[PDB]
Amino acid sequence: STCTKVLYFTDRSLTPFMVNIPKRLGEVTLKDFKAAIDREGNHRYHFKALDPEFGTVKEEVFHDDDAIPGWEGKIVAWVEED
Amino acid sequence: STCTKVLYFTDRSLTPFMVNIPKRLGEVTLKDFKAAIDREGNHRYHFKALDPEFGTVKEEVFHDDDAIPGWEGKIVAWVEED
Amino acid sequence: TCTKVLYFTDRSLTPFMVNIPKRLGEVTLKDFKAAIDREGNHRYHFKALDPEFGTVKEEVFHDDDAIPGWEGKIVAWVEED
Amino acid sequence: GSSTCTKVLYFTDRSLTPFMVNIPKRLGEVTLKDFKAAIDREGNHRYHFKALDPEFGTVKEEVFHDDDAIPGWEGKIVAWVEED
Amino acid sequence: GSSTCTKVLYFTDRSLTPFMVNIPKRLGEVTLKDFKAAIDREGNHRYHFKALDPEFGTVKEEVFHDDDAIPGWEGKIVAWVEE
Amino acid sequence: TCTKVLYFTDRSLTPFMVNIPKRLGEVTLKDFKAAIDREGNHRYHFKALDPEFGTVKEEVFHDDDAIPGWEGKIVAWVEED
Amino acid sequence: STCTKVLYFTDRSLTPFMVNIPKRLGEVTLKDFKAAIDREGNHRYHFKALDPEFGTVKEEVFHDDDAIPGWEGKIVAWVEED
Repeated sequence: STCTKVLYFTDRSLTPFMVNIPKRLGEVTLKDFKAAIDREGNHRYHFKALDPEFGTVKEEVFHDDDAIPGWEGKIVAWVEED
Repeated sequence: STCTKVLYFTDRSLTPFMVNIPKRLGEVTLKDFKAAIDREGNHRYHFKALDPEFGTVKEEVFHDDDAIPGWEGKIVAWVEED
Repeated sequence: TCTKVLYFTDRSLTPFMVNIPKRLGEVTLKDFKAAIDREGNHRYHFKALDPEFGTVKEEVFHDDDAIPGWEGKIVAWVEED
Repeated sequence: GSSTCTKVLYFTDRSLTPFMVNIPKRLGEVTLKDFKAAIDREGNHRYHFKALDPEFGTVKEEVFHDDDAIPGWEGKIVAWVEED
Repeated sequence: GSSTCTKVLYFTDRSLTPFMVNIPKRLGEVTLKDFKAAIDREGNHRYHFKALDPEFGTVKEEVFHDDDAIPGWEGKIVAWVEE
Repeated sequence: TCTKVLYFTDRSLTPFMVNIPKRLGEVTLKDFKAAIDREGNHRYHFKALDPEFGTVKEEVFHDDDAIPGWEGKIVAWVEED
Repeated sequence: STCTKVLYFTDRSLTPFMVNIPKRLGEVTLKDFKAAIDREGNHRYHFKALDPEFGTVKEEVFHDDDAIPGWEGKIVAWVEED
């Protein structure tokens, strides 16, 4: 529980990918994520998140310094080429 | 041109493959495609297609007599074990 | 008893197969690295069956991390970088 | 590089070691026939080349016609030769 | 033609042209020891063989145990002998 | 209707050449052995053009086996096992 | 140093040959090599080389002027009749 399980989808494959990031769920920022998958160019990023009021939601994050929202102690993401 | 540029992904590499088929975009069928890269093993086939309504879509093709949908004069495909 | 390993490289197009003495649960990345004997700064991916998510290509980095199996065998991709 | 010739690195199912040759023509000039002629292939084969596709990025492109020009990757030609 | 012997083709770093020998045993019968004994290895090498895998297809399988049966490809044995 | 034989030996850096009255397809290992008339234990290799893999140094040991030719001739290497 | 150890294989013997060339590793050219083993001589020449890009590789050289790549202080070569 010192690390975070990351599952992400790419339009480059129909089978998802899974990596583990050193930092803990609350600690992980977009930059950490970007660095984690060694993305080729620049893209759009979405994350399965549990919004308190409106419920489950696919949240997009931009600034590398923003923390990634988790879903059940893990991070679920979609990577769109953009 | 008297040829269509084909880019396809396989589970056997994260780097895509590229071949050129003598037929033109509208002319190319699934059989042409199969013959082009896949005479032996049976797979599921998906193609990046521009749907005039809902935007980009990954269309699966079925009929051997059916035509392969193009995306920007090219064919982009995913080949899966199934 | 031992583990059947099938891996792909940017150097063959045709996969490689080796057998590691340790059993599926026992095999760590270091065991794998040592097994393939290539001098490299590589990335490693493995076909894995995650309880919650199902089929997935998992990347591993610690040498002391145990390699996930798929059907009592290990299926891997070795990238350059 | 560069300009008189082209560095060619190819893999064969016949060797676990890659091979390296240098072709007189420059990167843009080299055709498949030039390549074929270069490595004394004894039989029909399939040929793949590491190429940088503007849009879709890195890719292993197969070439068929002896006249078509071989795509380069960082000034070198990187190829795979299959017994097919 | 003949089927109680096995055609063996192997590559070495010692020649850019492959070698060919015939082993008295049949494809299923041939073990690594049989192979070693055959091409008269001088000591220690790594051995790879072109093999047809069930789900995985054509694959270069490495074998270690003398008593292991060498996998065939198209009724012959195709091998690489590394240092 | 005979066969030109060129062979190399570890006791001469100059190859040897003999002619065997049999024709290419007819010549066996025994014919070859007899031809060189050297009583001893040896390994024999022959330049051959295999229909499948092409140019190759094939080893033979069944005396009753036909020697593979290379362009209407026989090219051989003689060692000591 | 003062001279380079050369080991070469021929279709003339299943046994390799060894000669020593006066020049040093970096200095030795193909012409030097040809001259060294009484290049009849116009054949194909290959050399075990340590390429920093792709590691161990059998490099072919064919102009008399080009300098022979070494492998661990020595030269390892294959001479084919071509």
